[PDB]
Amino acid sequence: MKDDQRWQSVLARDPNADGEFVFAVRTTGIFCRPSCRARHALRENVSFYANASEALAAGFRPCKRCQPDKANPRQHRLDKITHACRLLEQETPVTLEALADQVAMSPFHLHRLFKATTGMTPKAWQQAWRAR
DNA sequence: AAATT
DNA sequence: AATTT
DNA sequence: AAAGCGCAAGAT
DNA sequence: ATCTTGCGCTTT
Ligand SMILES: [Zn+2]
Repeated sequence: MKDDQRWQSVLARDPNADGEFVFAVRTTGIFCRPSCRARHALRENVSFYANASEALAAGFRPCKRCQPDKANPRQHRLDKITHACRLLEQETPVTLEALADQVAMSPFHLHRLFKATTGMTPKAWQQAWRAR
């Protein structure tokens, strides 16, 4: 596709576009993912690169808000829950804090993601395991 | 606070 | 220096 | 004592 | 502007 279509993805801050490409702003020398929450730049200052690597190669450093140099969190986050599920499969109660420490996530994110991935809270999951 | 104007 | 997210 | 929950407050 | 954390209160 052309860059104008890519541009519309950016103005739309469309997450579906993340990974597909990365845009760079010559006035800042920073590159971001299409869904970056940062105010947008003027079209004339933007350019696109198929991926971070190429961006770096071109002298642009990653944005500190969208971390466009790291791959899609998707899997990473999924790996987090799975591990938490296993740590909860024991009679002795595990607090969200001890759990968060273990999977290395702010208790807020862990709790939100867990209920999002499993469908219940870490607490319930441990109770369910005990149950059956 | 960090990006962009 | 001021705006914008 | 810890989980949950809505909202103020802090951070990016 | 948008998202995360801290708080006080009720429920587990
Ligand atoms: Zn960014």
